[PDB]
Amino acid sequence: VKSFTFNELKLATRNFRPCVFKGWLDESTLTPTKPGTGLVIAVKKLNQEGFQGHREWLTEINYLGQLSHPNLVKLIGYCLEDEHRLLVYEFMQKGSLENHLFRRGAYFKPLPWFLRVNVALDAAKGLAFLHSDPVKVIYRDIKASNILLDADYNAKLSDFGLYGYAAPEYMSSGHLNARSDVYSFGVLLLEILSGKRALDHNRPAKEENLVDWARPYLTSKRKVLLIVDNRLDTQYLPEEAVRMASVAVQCLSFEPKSRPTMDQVVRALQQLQDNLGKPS
Repeated sequence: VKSFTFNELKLATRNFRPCVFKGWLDESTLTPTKPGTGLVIAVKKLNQEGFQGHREWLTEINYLGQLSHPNLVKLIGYCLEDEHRLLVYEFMQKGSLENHLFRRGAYFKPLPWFLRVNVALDAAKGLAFLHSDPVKVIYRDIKASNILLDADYNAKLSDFGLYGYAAPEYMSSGHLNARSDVYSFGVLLLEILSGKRALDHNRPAKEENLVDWARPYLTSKRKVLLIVDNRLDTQYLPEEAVRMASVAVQCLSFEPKSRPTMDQVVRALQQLQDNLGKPS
């Protein structure tokens, strides 16, 4: 993980031009280049939270630098100067998953079925890596806003430190662990399958929550198919949507110990991805 001067990122990002700032670097030297050339970076401004000291922050940055994974946004560098604290990630060209699922359409086209399966699988692989034994990290913020897409539709978990998807044990007792992440992942799966936001106030009462709106439909295959995004018509085999809904429902089990691990959902979604398009 490289260290940058405030001036280096000052040059790279067109004078910190306006959600955080877009920059450019020469890929070999990691030095500022002219805009539109070389590696595109994203620089994030970080305020000091909890009075964290320089040494603690640098240590956290050090551990984050060890968490390289194809489904986590790559940390390129950082900056620590005159109280300045900046982070340098790879720029994700296609933004967050939100912009590719919801969005007042008519002239907008969301992700097709194959890329929805692939994106779900990618997020699952990142989260499973964070839950793995040599990592032991709880993401806490599994949300469609934090699934970023690159220029080839590769999905990665947004940057993370060391509402709408809340697990039951979190609402009740503030609990937060890997199983909580699993429940939130189930909510995300419902979002991907239906194309509807997890929490919508412009929805009838007792249905403003996506899990609650979907609960009576998650009772049979025929009713499961009723919540599939209608913009996905003819693209999927019914058993594929039923499979994704099944994984989501098992992730959404009320008792945390009934929810599968992220490795297991990775296996399931990987089978779904591997057999996509054919009856198999």
